[PDB]
Amino acid sequence: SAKDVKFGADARALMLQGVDLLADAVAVTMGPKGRTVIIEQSWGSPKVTKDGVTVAKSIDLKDKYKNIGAKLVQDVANNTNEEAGDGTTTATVLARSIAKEGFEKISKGANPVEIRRGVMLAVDAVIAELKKQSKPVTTPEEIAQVATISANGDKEIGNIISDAMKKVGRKGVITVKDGKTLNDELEIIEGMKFDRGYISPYFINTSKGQKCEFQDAYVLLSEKKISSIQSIVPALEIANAHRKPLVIIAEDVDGEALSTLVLNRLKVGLQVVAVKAPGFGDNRKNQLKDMAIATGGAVFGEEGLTLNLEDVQPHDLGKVGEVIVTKDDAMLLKGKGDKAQIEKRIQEIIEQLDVTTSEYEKEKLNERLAKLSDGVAVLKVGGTSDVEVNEKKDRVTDALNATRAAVEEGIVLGGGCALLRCIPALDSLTPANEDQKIGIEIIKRTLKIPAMTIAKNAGVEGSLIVEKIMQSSSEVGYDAMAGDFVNMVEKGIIDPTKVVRTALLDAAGVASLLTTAEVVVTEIP
Amino acid sequence: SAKDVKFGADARALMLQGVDLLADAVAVTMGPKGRTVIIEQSWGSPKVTKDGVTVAKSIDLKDKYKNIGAKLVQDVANNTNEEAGDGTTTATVLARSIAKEGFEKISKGANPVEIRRGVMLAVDAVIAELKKQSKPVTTPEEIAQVATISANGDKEIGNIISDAMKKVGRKGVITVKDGKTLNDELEIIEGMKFDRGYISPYFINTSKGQKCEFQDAYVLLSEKKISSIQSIVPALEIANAHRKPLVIIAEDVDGEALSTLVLNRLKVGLQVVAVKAPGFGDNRKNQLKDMAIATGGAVFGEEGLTLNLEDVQPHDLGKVGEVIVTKDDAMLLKGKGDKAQIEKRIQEIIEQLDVTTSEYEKEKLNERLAKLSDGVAVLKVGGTSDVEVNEKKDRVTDALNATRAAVEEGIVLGGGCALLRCIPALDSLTPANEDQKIGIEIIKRTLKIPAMTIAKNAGVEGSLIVEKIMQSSSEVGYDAMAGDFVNMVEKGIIDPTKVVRTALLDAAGVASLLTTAEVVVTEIP
Amino acid sequence: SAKDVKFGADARALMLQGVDLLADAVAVTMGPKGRTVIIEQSWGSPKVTKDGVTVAKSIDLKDKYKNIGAKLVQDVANNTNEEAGDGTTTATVLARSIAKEGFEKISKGANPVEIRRGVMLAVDAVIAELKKQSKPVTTPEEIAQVATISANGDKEIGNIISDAMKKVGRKGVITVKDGKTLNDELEIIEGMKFDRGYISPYFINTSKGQKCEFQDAYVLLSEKKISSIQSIVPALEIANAHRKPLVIIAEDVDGEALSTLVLNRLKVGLQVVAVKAPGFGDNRKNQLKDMAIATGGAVFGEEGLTLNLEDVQPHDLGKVGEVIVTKDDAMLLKGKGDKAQIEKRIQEIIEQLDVTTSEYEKEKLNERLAKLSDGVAVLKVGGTSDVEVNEKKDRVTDALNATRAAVEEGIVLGGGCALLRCIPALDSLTPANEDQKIGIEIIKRTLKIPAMTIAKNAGVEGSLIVEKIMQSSSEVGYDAMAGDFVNMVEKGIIDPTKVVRTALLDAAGVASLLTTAEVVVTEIP
Repeated sequence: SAKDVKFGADARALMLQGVDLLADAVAVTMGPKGRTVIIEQSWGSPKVTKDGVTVAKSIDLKDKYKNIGAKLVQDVANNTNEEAGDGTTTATVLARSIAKEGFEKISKGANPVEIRRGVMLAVDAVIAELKKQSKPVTTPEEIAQVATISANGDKEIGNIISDAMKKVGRKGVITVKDGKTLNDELEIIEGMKFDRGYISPYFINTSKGQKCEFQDAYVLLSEKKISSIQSIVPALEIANAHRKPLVIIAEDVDGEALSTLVLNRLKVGLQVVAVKAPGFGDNRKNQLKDMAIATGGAVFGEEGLTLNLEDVQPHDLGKVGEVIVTKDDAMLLKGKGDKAQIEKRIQEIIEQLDVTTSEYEKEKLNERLAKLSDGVAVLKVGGTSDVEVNEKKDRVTDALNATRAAVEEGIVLGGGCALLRCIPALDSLTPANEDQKIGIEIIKRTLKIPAMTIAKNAGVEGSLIVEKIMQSSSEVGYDAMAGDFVNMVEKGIIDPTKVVRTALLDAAGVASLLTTAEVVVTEIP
Repeated sequence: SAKDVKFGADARALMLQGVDLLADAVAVTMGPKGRTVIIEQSWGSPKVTKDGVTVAKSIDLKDKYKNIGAKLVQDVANNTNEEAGDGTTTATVLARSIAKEGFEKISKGANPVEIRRGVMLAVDAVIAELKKQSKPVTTPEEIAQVATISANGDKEIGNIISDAMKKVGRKGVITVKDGKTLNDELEIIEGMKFDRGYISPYFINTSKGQKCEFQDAYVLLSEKKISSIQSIVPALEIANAHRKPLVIIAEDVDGEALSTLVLNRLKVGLQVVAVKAPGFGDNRKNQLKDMAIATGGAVFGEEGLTLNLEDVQPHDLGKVGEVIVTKDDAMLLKGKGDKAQIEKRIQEIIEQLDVTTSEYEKEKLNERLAKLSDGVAVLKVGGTSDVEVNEKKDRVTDALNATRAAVEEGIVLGGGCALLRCIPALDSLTPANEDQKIGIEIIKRTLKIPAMTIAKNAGVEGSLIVEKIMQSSSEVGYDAMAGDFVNMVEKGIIDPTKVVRTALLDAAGVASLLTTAEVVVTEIP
Repeated sequence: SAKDVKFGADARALMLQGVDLLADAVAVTMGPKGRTVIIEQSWGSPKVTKDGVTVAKSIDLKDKYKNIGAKLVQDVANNTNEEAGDGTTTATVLARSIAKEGFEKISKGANPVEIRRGVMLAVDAVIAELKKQSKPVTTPEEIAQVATISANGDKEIGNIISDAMKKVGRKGVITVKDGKTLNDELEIIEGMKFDRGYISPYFINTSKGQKCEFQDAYVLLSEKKISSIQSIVPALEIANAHRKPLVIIAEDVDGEALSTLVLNRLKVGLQVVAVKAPGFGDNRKNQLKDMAIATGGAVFGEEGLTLNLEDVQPHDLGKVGEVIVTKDDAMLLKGKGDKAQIEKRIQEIIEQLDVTTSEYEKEKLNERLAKLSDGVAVLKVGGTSDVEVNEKKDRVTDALNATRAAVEEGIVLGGGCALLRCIPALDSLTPANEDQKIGIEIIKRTLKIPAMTIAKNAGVEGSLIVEKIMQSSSEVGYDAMAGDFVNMVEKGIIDPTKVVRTALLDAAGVASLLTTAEVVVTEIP
């Protein structure tokens, strides 16, 4: 198709006008004093939301250059940083600020490459200082405190979260379930969670949950790749005859088999899902064998054992309690099989760990062992009514994700004051040229933007607030909920340092991309 | 359809405005300091690329004359020069420069034919000087050094590349495969590669690979041409019975048979590919016999032996380990058959080489022998994860192609300084008329364009850099990565001379075409 | 449909504006220094061509009057003169020049019919002088020289061409074939070529060849016309049983039978073609009998012998080696049957020639005898690679056609100098009125136009070149390849007189038509 091509600033400026709107659409929905946005629904009543991620995912500009600039910011900000609600908003606002400053300085006649180098130097120095000043959370008391803080002060949520972390471990797997009671409880069961999400984006069992859900599902495991490979119908024979659903784990599925399964799920909606293998090579084979033993099945590789997908049998396949599949993550719960076989496999893994000496091999064997010997914690969140347990479950999931992010890398002052404590680290850096100095100045100016934005959302003048925070000590910041200079860490206004670091990294990357792009090609309307 | 016809400069000028955009779309993306280009995608997020070939293949102008000028540059530049990423970019930029200078000189009253004569004289002189100054690479340590240089300084990639080129030979066949391990390894197997690509451009099996992939496939060989010839269904009978795929090799396939196969591939996607024959006449018959012996099959020519496509049998056809098909190239790996038969065929080829005396016949028998006695090297590139092994495989393929191009025609200073050393050769040339002198001047001016463009991408002023390189010695050039005048050859900034020569040839050809065209006819909108 | 009608010059001028473009599109592609034309292909890369016939066949104007003028020139120029590449270009350029001069003189108040009479008188005088000036080609040395000259100095092509001509005859039948070897060879086989082309324009077996090709095909012959006559399916029964193709020769095929065969050709593409009978009446019957005896079949006329198309049998029809069908020409090779029957028929034809005395009857019997007693020469052109043998075959065909045209009517100076030697013959002609004198002047001015055009393509000033040629002797002209006044006949710059005469005749005819037309009626848009 015919294309229109724009060079130099005449393109970048256009792209900039496409991000400002997005920034202005999301900059207002950050901080505890976040305002509201009215999303228009073509079919029903307008939605009222105060979530940055939803607002960012909602808008879509009209002009091609503005649209591609907005999409460039959206994709990276939402995908790379998605754990926390402010994680994406901070990324978008910071990226807009850095891009605007860089474009304004470039228009004077500075070198874009040296400006980008100075920006990256300043960002690296800021991140180093942030890693230095990030205090860790490593005690059950501290874990409980951070869980309560991240749960808006709910004591029981923090208590059960800390209990789960203590029972399973910081490296353990925790999920939530409907309690069907008046008091949330904790359970530990046999589980198998790996980091391979669904292969079919259209494969979503639960429309509301953004997730795939099945229970008491049989499982087929084959080392060989089953992409575009037919004759899976024999499995579907018992999948329909026996009411239980089925999960197929392969190297990959694509082509004929994927098209047939996706069409049957779209039209008929049969209950068979498929995903990829967790490991690599011999590690993948061993992990598949471990999973088959944990489920009572067997790997259907043609090598060695004589077993293929051509014929299936009820006791040949494995039995698991329930299968959950989502983005980047999938899990099986309450597997079956011979428990003596489980003990033998665990002892074999233990002896392999003993005999092995390589660090990588020891780590892989440790992961394979801890997948089975350790269990999965399910948080049966309960309450009087379903519409109440749903909100409680959402709050529990939010608190659990926030506390896991906090324990992974530590905590820092919340409310946008985390970055305001890294400005002093910019004096140490020395620039080779003037353009790198200008990049340092740009990052120094943009470090204070989230605090100004939170203050503006709260209504107080941003400049006075940031000046007071900078001139004061390094322990107190500004609380917008109470609107005063308070001791953040004791008052319970903190954020995980992983979120802040990832937001700064994403903003720096996208700003560099938008300030170094030279040619934009867009399809003609 | 109604046509609009433009004569003289009023057409050429239009055509010129077509190429300038293309040049400006690719001139930025050359050099180690290459900027980025944002390709609009109608379905997803915009693509960010710094590859010259992709950017050139992306754009498509709207006006008919500009579009056809851009397509004229695109087709030749991409097709004739495709080995290296900078080859096509250099071709396009040089072609634009020469065409612009030629049009400007022609507009003042010069003779286009006597201008093109001078341009071609200067280009031939420059290429002669380049061939003179091209230092060769013919030692294993030199091959290792050039492989490491072309792999951005990766020592192990260079080591394994040199090991392959030593265990198979400089003129041998090397491919890459997934290692499924933590260390890249080398293997030598029985192979059969010939220079006939796929007959069906819509026969791309692996969508991501731009290639046709099959494993453990039977093979049918027939001397007679099987275009528009039905009754290939009997082969499809066992192709459906035995899940193995099948490859047909004929004189050509076209008409009814091609249409049936292409519709079955588009809709049903059966695993039967077809390709042409490698040889010619007696050579074709002997090569088909050699391939059948290497696979255990037989040529299905009706002459002599009584065998046709009407009836097939499982042991009548040959068996090969894997079939790889791509553009201009195809190969079969791990063939089968009687090894004593292979020995007898090799001995008969040796005796034919002994008895024969003609140079062409001796060369043909040498090629036929080396296609069987020698093996194919597969580089099992491995790593921790699928993405890591994919990126490593891409890097290995890039390094292998670059080092093969280097060994084929030597190496020369990279960074666009290769052509800057050929300007002195333009003093020897003497023009018969003034127009040939003006052509000499045009080529002299355009020789310094790639270096100026690389400097401009790096940000430094082009004129100062090229003047410094011209006035300095003949051993040092400009490094954009470090941004200083350094000794290129030991610093590891080199390019194969084949790429530079092909780029100059293509640019000269397309520039002559665009500066000598008189009538342009384009369909009415 | 509603029609717009234009009278007088207001129409002719419009038509003229539609031929100038065509002339300007083809005038640049003539002479050895022919420039290039960029045809726009709606589906792929633009085509670069330097063929006058292709450019003329490409363009198509938009305005109705201009379009019909261009089509008027195109149809006559291409259809009546298509043997040589310059044969059509010279026709179009000369026709445009004569039409323009005639219209300009008519606008002043001249009488169109007397102007046309003067133009025709001048053209006839020029053609008579040209036929006087022609040098015959009637010796094998001259045949070899002209074959080498027409093959751009290729010695082996000329040698094999002369061998074919002197082995078969001056008016013998020669075709080309793929040699499948490194050396072109000559073969003589039994053949039957007649001057009846394919009946169905859509019937084109070889898409690339502009020809119909079949091998080892049976043949049906019937004296009675088989237009719109069904029950030809009995022949198709064995045409499907035996994979051999089939050719029908009848009086004509039209209506139901033609429609059925053509729809099966586009849809199913069965290998049965049909053509018209060669002769007329008694001659047609005798020629069909000769063809049947040469193929072993029989004519299916119901008179006398009892045989019809209702039932067919394998030995009832004739067997021939291969059937070639093209425009205006069809031919069979390697017929079968009783060789003693062939001898008896030849002796019967000899005795009929002996007894007969009429000149026309003797000529017809001589043609019928020489069809069978003489053979057909096939030139197996060969080479290393298919893309090489294709170009070699094209060059061989071009040289063969050029040398046959040269031997048919002699040769004359090439490079457009042939017509410049006929200007002196215009002094002998005396016009009755002033308008015929003006027509003489018009033809005198237009005789020099091809020389001006060739010089302009070469870039040298046309007027100086033509003045030098006119003032010099009658043996030397201007060579554009070397750009100097050289002795054409020895240097090898000649063209057949047939091409020049036909081009002049066609140009005169079309110019008279475009300068005498009074009313133009064109459908409303």
